[PDB]
Amino acid sequence: RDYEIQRERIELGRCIGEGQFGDVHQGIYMSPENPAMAVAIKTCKNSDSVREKFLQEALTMRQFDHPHIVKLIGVITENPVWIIMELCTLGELRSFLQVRKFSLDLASLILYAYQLSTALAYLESKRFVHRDIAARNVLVSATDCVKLGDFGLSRLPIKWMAPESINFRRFTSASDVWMFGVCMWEILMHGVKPFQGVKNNDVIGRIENGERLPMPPNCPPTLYSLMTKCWAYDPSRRPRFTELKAQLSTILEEEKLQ
Ligand SMILES: CCC(=O)NCCNc1c(NCc2ccc(Nc3ncc(Cl)c(Nc4ccccc4C(=O)NC)n3)cc2)c(=O)c1=O
Repeated sequence: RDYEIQRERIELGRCIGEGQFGDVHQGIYMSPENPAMAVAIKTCKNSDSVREKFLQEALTMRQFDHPHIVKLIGVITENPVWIIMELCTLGELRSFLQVRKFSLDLASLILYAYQLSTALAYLESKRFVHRDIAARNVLVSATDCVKLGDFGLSRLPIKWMAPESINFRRFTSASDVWMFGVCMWEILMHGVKPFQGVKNNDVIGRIENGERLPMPPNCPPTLYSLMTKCWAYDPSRRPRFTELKAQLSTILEEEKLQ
């Protein structure tokens, strides 16, 4: 139906980040049914050239409907242009993992990997290639719930990219699977970035030498083995996301009954 929201139904609040287009705020949305709802508000500092690209990102999220992908709520298309998104109260995943490193049990880390794999198996089933899977693009809705962030605000990430993406600019769901392996490593490392202190240009040579990100401390070997399957050099030998989801379900259940 209609995605336009009357500005008077939005109470703007504090800033919580930025983007290619401007600051992101949190706020409150009063609709006739379910008021009042907590939301994120994307703002655009500048034009009509930028207005074009800004609102196309909202269009992009319109096609998706998954419990572990942030929802588009609506848009305000008169200046100042706003995009209204579902709020993930607890913010960016990397910061959350760093702050709560010694307060999070392993079962929660595995839960986050599983939840993200369900979102990515959904995108794979829609034949949608993401190209920017990384912990920096995950949001924390609750201590038991993470979500892929807005795809526009997700937008080279060499240290996450599959070799065929680095070498030949090939992007498929199988190259997404490689990136997801790196994302899983980031989670089990409590938000450390991959290949710290390594130059981007040196990454592909290490991959082609057979080198891989090592097993994170306290990571179950079955889960690290799953990561290494995402990093098969030949993309046809990587699991599909629906297989990763099935394997993550059993790893999760063995760690803690759901
Ligand atoms: C409470 C009032 C206040 O002043 N708080 C200051 C903030 N202090 C702290 C935290 N919260 C930051 C924070 C909080 C909530 C979000 N929820 C959110 N929800 C939906 C989208 Cl769509 C979104 N989008 C994005 C927004 C920004 C950046 C990227 C995306 C994105 O989508 N990336 C893929 N971000 C994102 C970031 C901490 O944690 C912490 O400390």
